[PDB]
Order: sequence, then structure tokens, then C-alpha cells
Amino acid sequence: SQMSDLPVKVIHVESGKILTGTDAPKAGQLEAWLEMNPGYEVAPRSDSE
Repeated sequence: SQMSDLPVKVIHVESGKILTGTDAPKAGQLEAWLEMNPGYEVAPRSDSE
């Protein structure tokens, strides 16, 4: 699968809540979700070194 198919987490500044890939929007509809829900930001992954 591609990242575009996998969900991307986000962090809200107005509420401070962090949405996980489970509740967060998909990579394809993320742009629309963020545009509609202002204050959110792409959260970091769980890769690390």
C-alpha cells in the first residue's frame, strides 16, 4: 500500500487534541479535512532511527 492510502495523524492547536491515523482523515482527503477543520497540523510518524 502507498502512504496516500494510509491515514495521517494530526494535532489541533485550538483544542490541543491529537488525532491518530484511526480517527484522522486519509491522505487523499486530508487536504479537504484540514481546510474544513482549521487549527490542525500533520503529526509525526513512528519511524525514528
